[PDB]
Amino acid sequence: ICQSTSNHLWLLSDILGQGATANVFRGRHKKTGDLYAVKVFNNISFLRPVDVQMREFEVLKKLNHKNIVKLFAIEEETTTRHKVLIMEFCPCGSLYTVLEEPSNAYGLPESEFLIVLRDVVGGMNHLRENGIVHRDIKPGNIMRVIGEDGQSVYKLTDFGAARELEDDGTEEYLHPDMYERAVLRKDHQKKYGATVDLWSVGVTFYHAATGSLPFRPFEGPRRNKEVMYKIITGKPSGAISGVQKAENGPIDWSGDMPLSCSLSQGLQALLTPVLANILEADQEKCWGFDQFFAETSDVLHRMVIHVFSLQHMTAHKIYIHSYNTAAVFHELVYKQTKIVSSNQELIYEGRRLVLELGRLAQHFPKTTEENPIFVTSREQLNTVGLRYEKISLPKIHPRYDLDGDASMAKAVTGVVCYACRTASTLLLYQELMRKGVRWLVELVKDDYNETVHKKTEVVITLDFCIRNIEKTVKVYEKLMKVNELGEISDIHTKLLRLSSSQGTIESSLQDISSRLSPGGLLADTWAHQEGTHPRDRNVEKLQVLLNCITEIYYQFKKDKAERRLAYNEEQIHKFDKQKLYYHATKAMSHFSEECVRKYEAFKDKSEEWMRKMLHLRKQLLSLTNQCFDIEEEVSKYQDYTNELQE
Amino acid sequence: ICQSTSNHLWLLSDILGQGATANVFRGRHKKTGDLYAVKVFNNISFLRPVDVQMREFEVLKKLNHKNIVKLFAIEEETTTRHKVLIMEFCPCGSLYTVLEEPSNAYGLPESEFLIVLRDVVGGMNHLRENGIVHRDIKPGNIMRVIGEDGQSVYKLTDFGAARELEDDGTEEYLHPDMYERAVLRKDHQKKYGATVDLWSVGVTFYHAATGSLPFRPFEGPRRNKEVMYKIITGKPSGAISGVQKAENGPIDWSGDMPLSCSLSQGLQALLTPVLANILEADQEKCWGFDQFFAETSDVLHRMVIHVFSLQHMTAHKIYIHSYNTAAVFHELVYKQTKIVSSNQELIYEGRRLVLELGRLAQHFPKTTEENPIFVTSREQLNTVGLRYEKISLPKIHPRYDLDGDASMAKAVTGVVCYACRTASTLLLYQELMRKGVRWLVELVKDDYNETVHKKTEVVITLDFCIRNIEKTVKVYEKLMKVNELGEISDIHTKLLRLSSSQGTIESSLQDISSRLSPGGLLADTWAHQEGTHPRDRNVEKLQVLLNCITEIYYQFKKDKAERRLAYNEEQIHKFDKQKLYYHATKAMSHFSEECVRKYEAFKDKSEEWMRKMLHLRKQLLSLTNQCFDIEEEVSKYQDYTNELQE
Ligand SMILES: O=C(NCCCNc1nc(Nc2cccc(NC(=O)N3CCCC3)c2)ncc1I)c1cccs1
Ligand SMILES: O=C(NCCCNc1nc(Nc2cccc(NC(=O)N3CCCC3)c2)ncc1I)c1cccs1
Repeated sequence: ICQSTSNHLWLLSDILGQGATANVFRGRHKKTGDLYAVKVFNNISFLRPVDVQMREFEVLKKLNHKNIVKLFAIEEETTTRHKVLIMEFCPCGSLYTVLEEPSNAYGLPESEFLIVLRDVVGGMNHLRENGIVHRDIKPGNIMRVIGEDGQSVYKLTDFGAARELEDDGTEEYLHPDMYERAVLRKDHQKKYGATVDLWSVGVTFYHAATGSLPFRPFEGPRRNKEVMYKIITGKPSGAISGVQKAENGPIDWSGDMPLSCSLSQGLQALLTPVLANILEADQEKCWGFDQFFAETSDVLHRMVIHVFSLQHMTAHKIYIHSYNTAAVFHELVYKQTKIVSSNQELIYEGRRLVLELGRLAQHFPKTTEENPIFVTSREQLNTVGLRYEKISLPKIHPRYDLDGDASMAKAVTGVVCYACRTASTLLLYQELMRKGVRWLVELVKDDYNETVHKKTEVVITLDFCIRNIEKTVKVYEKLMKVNELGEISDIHTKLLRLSSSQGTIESSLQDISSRLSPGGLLADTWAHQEGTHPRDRNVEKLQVLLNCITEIYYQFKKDKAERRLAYNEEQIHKFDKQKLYYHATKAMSHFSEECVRKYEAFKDKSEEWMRKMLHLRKQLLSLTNQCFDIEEEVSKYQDYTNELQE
Repeated sequence: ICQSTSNHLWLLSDILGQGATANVFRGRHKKTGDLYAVKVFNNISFLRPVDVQMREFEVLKKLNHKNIVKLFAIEEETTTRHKVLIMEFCPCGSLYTVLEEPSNAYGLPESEFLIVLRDVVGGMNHLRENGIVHRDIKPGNIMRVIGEDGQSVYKLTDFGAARELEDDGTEEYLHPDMYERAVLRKDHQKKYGATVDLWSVGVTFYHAATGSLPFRPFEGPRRNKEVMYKIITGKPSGAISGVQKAENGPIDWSGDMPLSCSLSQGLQALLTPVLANILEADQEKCWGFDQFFAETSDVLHRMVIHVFSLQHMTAHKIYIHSYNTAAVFHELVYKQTKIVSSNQELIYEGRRLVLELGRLAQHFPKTTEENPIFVTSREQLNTVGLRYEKISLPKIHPRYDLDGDASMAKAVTGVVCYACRTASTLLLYQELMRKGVRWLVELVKDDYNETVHKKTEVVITLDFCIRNIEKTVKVYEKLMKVNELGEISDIHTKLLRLSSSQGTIESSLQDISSRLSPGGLLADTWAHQEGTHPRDRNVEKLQVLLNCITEIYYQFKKDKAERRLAYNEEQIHKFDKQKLYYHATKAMSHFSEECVRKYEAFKDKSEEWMRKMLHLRKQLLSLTNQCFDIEEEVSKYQDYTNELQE
């Protein structure tokens, strides 16, 4: 069973999109065999001239742009005559298809979210500048295409079909108040048009960022309308999300992102205010489109520099502009870590880092997330570590229900996947911790060696001075025998008084030099015993279990679609259900007993090591300052005044 | 290409109804081959439980009633699974299909309109009493079925599908003001629900009564919305229809029916007020449903008595209740004809008619429209005749356009058909006029004969009286010779004075008896020379021409559906177009020069005859009263006093 045109051909079985106004099928150009999406209008929309066809064709083909699905043609069906739209086929699906993946159950990965933001905002931009104001922007109509470079590109669709065929040929039979409802309708094209798009886009962005809707009531929005109404109409400015727990009561109120959202703190700091200003239900303080575009563009233009706070054990993505100086950079690092500029000490690839007070970000060293700018303070702070949400497995209902079981397996797969991500991140913090510690130790040893250089550099001076006055006085009171003998003796005595202090400094320096050996207390051997290693393979164990669970889930999706099963298929379904329970339970057990425990052990020992290290650092600095004071003092007696002679 | 269930089977080619939510096909029960209409839902409406199915099934099958299309089943499609509705097939089509006939271009025939009213109101009644309030009632969903007795029965459909799938899964993405539009929506279930139905029904009734919408703007309602809005929202109480002529400007205002509407004056008098109260746009004065039902039921329960005003030459349908007396009857006849009760003189089947002051309408004589109660006054009135609308042929545009030509032929066929109806009615008025005149003459002759009977009855009395006093006096003055001789002579003289008057009356009676012969002025020979006769066959000539025109019109409909033609087919189309011009022109020419002219001639001569007849009638009455006075006078001298004797 197939339909066709003069150029294209498609099967009815191969549906892609479904709407009570038109259908989307995947068909081919029969001259080339190329895949295209065809929009066959569900009849009705005819006995209408072909010049509206050509004008709308010209204005829709003018919409030839990235982030917008390309329109190829408007053709007639062979037998049924009704019009079809030849447009670009997006094989990967839409944004909704992506968000339905359990790996994205708690929001998209950060890079992908940046991609989504960029492409959607671009599409809106090109749409508004061409006269078209979108009304409904949702993940359902945000298509996805894999670019030549590998990374995805999102395209807006379903915008030209602004056909008003709803109402309730009832035009010449409706009460004047239905016309008044139509008046209440046409008051949206005033200013309630280019700003509602902002609302829907805000909701879409929250859904993509967190993996869940911003405003949730009982069990679902459509499943409980009357409360949803007040939830939406009630929220004040600054608010982001309002969630209703329990089976009734009020709500919970947040102007921040959910804990389960893994978007970096910086991007989140850039994303919260725009969402708050975009989800407002009045005039002025709802943000006009232009400023929203300037804002989003501002965010999307910034480059990212990865830094790692080694005192809090926390990773950071700083969103700096491509022209901003190092000052604002330090202010951002402070803003996320609460360590102020002059306290910030930086390390890159085993060596120190110093930023000129006006160095641009273009010329900054290139950092991945596994090779960042390690940062530390000079004072004593507390370790913070990863802040995730302790999500627990959903109760796997002992029953038999294909739909419910499919949904259940979806939820479980999502949770276990989140556990996998969290485990990986914990391992990352651990590894970066080890690397940064090794580097920091080997970087303190440098300051030690330099200090010793300075010290001996002054000790040869003391030596030559004392030796010199000894010589000169010896030859003086040998040649002239008598004399002043009691005058220079004080210079000698105070030089010795300096040499003693030098000895003390030598001793203490020896002490710290012993503590930076192996064996001693300030070695990095706790980092080899505590925590989890790559060779432990915990992440890939969780990955195996997650693979089993995922397979079972896909299977339950397939079973759900089949509506009901054969005898054996049913028994297999049950078996695999309990098997899924065991897999998930084992995975979570291994995540808690093996991945988190040792993580926190490593963490605590890292804090207790950080204290000692910082302490010894301060001691070293003190001794260095002492050496400098000695050098300052000895620089006097190099040239002194002798008595005037006749 | 066919779809099927376990019990039914249908073709996609065999469509009946089309809607962007579900489709109606004509299919069969494959066990019996019986025709049924199947409503295959246009997908979308699924992944929804089967208990809503069974409950809605139970509440929709509870709607088993006449004037409502029967619901037979709810079944699954074989392959596509989606639900279909097995319901009664109405082969004749809907009310819209009926109104699209050119014969009903200017409103339905009266009996059929009464049928429509009855059935629609009944359907609404059974619907409201069962919880369902219809929102959209239009000719499009008022199906038609031919009953066993031959006359049509109308059934309401499309009421259970109150599915709210319009809005613009955009629930969790809409701005709060769209929800506020939904609030502006759910304020219709308050009282704006059981009263909007009344509006739509009013519009439907006007459309069925007149053959055109009550509120028309430029070229069309949907073709000009912004004006239609003010046309509807502007009309005051009492108004019925507002039509906008020209290409702009204000409007025309009517609280009455169009001239082209052939609904009888009585039914119209019963129909205008209900429509006015049903097309109001506010609260109290919009009529609650109960009083509307009582009103419509009141109208539908009345019987019809056909009377024919012979002085105005106008037919009338009196809508009397089946229990009302003759008094209210006379008041209705007066109300339509402006002749008051005591002036009304009635004739049935060649004889007089007298109604007791409290005679019920059940026992009234049975009258068709070709055998009515002829009515007349005693005073002198003017003939009115048929009041139709002089509709002219639309300009047949010299061009080539299948759609426009089809529409044109439709209009032309409508006009010519109206001309046919009008011609037939004129012939009817003429024939009833002839019959009633013949009867009235032969009914005056009766009064003449009766008058003569009375007259001679008194003349034998005068004769015997005069003869008697002659005898008695003769024998008196023979036997006694002398005497009083001068006393009785005055009685004799006055008796003779009466006999003279008797002679005069005899003479005048002779005169009127000559005027009721053939030859004389008051014979019915003008009615044989003037006007048009059945043997003239003018109606069937118009019918032949109309047949040609109708054939051409159907052909143009078929050609329109084919979108474009072959060479020869095109040339034939043109030929037949001009042929249609000639047919229509000839028909209208024959209607004017032959049917209307002679009609008005007959009419005028009928007036001029009515004057003379009424005059002679008054003369006859006067002479009768004279005869009665004479009888009263002579009744004295039958017994008189003689002198007292010793
Ligand atoms: O525009 C619409 N729909 C947008 C998508 C349908 N059309 C297109 N589909 C594809 N490829 C594709 C591949 C795999 C899966 C899918 N389907 C989805 O991802 N879905 C289904 C709805 C929710 C998410 C699509 N390419 C281009 C287009 I254009 C409309 C639907 C109904 C009226 S308009
Ligand atoms: O209910 C609907 N439609 C009402 C009618 C369609 N359904 C039925 N049709 C028939 N027989 C029949 C025979 C000849 C012609 C027609 N068609 C018409 O007369 N039309 C087309 C629309 C305007 C007037 C129907 N019997 C029973 C039914 I149920 C709906 C349409 C779309 C969604 S619901």
